[PDB]
Formats: sequence, C-alpha cells, structure tokens
Amino acid sequence: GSAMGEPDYEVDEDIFRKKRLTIMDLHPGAGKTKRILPSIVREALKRRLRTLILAPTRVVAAEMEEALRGLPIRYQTPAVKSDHTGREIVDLMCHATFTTRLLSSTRVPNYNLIVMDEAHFTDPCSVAARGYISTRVEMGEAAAIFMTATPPGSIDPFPQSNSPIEDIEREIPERSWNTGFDWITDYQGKTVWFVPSIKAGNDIANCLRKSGKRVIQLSRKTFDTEYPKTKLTDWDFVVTTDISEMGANFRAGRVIDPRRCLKPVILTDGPERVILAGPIPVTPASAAQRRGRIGRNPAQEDDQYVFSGDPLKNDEDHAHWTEAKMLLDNIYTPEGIIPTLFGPEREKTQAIDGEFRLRGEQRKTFVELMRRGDLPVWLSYKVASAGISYKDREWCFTGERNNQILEENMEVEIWTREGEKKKLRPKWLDARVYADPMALKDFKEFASGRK
RNA sequence: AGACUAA
Repeated sequence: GSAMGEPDYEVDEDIFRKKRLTIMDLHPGAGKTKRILPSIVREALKRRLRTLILAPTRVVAAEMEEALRGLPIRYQTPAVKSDHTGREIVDLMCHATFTTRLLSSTRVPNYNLIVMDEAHFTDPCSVAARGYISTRVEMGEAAAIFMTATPPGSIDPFPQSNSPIEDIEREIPERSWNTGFDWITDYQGKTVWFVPSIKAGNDIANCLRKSGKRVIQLSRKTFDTEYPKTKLTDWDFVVTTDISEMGANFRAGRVIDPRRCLKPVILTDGPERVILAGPIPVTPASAAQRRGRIGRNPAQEDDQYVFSGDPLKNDEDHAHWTEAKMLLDNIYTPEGIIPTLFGPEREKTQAIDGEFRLRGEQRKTFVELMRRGDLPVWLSYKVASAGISYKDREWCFTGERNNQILEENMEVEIWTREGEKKKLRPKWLDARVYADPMALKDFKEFASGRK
C-alpha cells in the first residue's frame, strides 16, 4: 500500500513474467507517472530486468524524469539530461526513437521488460513499436506493460477526473479575432489552448498578446526554452500543439479544445498520393487526453473544458495505419522474425502481409530518407522501393505535368548542387512536404541536394 | 499537419 502521493511498496509479480502483456487502463491523472511507473521501475531493478521505458513526447519524458529522479536511468532524449554511466539497465526514450533504433544499425538491447506509456498513441512509429513489443512478448522474450487512460475501444470523450470538470460547448476561433469572444480573455485563470498547427498557434498567440495576455507557445520547435516556463506562475495562456496532449501537468484552470486537426490521407483514385485532409474532428481519445490536462487537482474544483463539436472515432483513412506497416515490415527480431501489429490495431486497413518489406540497400535508403531527408514515411517508402539511392534527387523533377509544385501561384524552380535550374515536379506527391511554406522550404533544400 | 532526433 501507499499514501496518496508515494509509489506503492507492493508490485504484482505477474506483470514481470515473460509472455505477459499487461494493459493498465487508469483514468487521466490517477498517478500513472508519479506513482505507478516508479513502483514498476524500482521492482524491475530489484529483479535485474533489462528495462525499456517509452514516452510518446518530450513532455511525457520530462514528467517521467521528475517522478523517476534518483533512480539509475539512461535517458536517451534531448528532453532530459542526467549523469549516466553506461552500466544502467533501464533506458528511457520516446516511442519514435525506439522505432528508429529498430530500423537502423544501431543494435537494440534485449529488453526483458518494456513499459510503453500512452500506449494508444497513433503516430505510425508508435503503432509499429507496439507491433514489435507484442511480438517480443508472444515469443516469450519479454514482458510488457501498456499504460493508457484511453485504450483501443475508447469512445468516451469525458472520462473520470480527480476533480469535477465543467464541460462547455462554444464556438472556438481558429484564427485571430477582433470581437465576439470576450469569454476567452475575460476568464481570470490559466488556459491551455490546443492548436492543430504552429501557424494557427502563432496567430492565436499574437491575438492574445495584444490583449495584454502572457502567452507561452509550445510545440516541437519551442519545447526546450518554453516548457520549463510553464512550471512558473508567470503566464495566462499556453497555446500548444498536441505535444502537450498527454502527460502534461500544467497548473491550469481551463482547457480550450477546438477538437480538430489536419489528417494525412493516402488517395488511391488515380496515381497514389498523400493529401492533407480537413480540418476534421480529432478522435475521442485525443479529446479525452486534452480534457485530462485539467480536473487533476482535488482542491481546485471549478476547472473548465471548453470544446467545439463532436469527435470522430473512425480514422481508418488516416495515413498512419499504412505508414505503421511500412515501418513494421522492415523491423526484425534477433531471431529473424518480422513483427505483427498489436492485436486491436490489425485490419485498420486491408494490408497484405509483408507487402512493404524492402531488400538490402533499399531498407537503408528508406531509413536515410526519413531521418536525414526529413521526408514522411509514405514518400520515403515510395522513393526507396523504386530502387533510388538517398543522394539521387532525379525523382524530384521527373513527375507528370500535374505534379508541378506551385508556390504563390508560380511554378517552383530549383537550383541544384551542380547548378542546373529545374522545375520542382516530384514523381510522388505528398502534401506534407509542400503544403506549409516552411515544409516546402525544407523540401526545396532536399531537391537541391543540400540535405 | 502534428510528434521523434537514438545509437
């Protein structure tokens, strides 16, 4: 047993048995990170188990280190720095880092125990990782623990909280406003506002700042300097991407959740291509996770979750289900086996077994295009499977007429490393590399041969 | 679009 705040002295021994996959479904804020995780890790250490801990984001990683502080843990994330002497038997990294290590070489330790926090996270690398982990368990090589307040089959956007939550439906601005939304700025407490993009985040944040509001902007690019600022009292608004969807312990009184996002979609009508569809509603799980950022403190009972619209459960057309298979078809166990998807995540699309398996230099190229090229999984797969090498940028120029990239209604031209001038016209179209002007800038760099 | 940045 334990007191409210401390980890339990007693841990069930059956969670450590090879062949056991434990799904731990608790409600948001039930001490999964501050109590449960350190109990598990302390007991893993006493059992001398080679242990892997997985966080979906650097936000969760940061929160885990707070709870695990003092334990001999090798942190493999830029989010945490600590004194490591490479004799640690416990490793901690992000979901996607692990999948990257599995795909690279880089040989991965033979973990006896794997703890995946936020095991519902649908990023393709995270889906692929659960495939690998559930296969290790099934082979009898590991025990694993999947922890999530919103497991597969979650439908409830309004789950249990530690403190009452006032759920309010209101129209929420997706852009700057001049009037008509006084309730946003009249509110006297702290707000966490979820935005689908950094562009929208910048625009919303500037609007609030000119209303005399103190705003912290949180996303992948600003995490390092701005996340520690959220722990101060010094702010009115955190305007955040879903970097903060899970785990975050803001000291807020209100969440604003527009409940919408862009979705990458693979089109099969004509030449295969990726578009950014929407905005469309987020899933019930995302909505519940965002709402879970408040109602966490029993002494503070008037927290609000302000939202717009219903969530949308069906995400079967999302590119992540295909991209997860593209990754997993190229991951192996030391025994040679290609892992299968975690049970509940099978048949999300119709996915001929092994159809994404790449051979030799193609697999290496695939990995290179993702981690050096900064290209999406689908586009990386398409280029690599064509037998194109990483530094061969010819495919950026040889597409059909309709694949010509336009920026400000003008045909994009590229000046190559060798000094040729060529129209940017990729053989394969993935909206993720050209839609946002910043992504286009990066993709132009790649087409040039400067990446 | 968002997340990740190992070894």
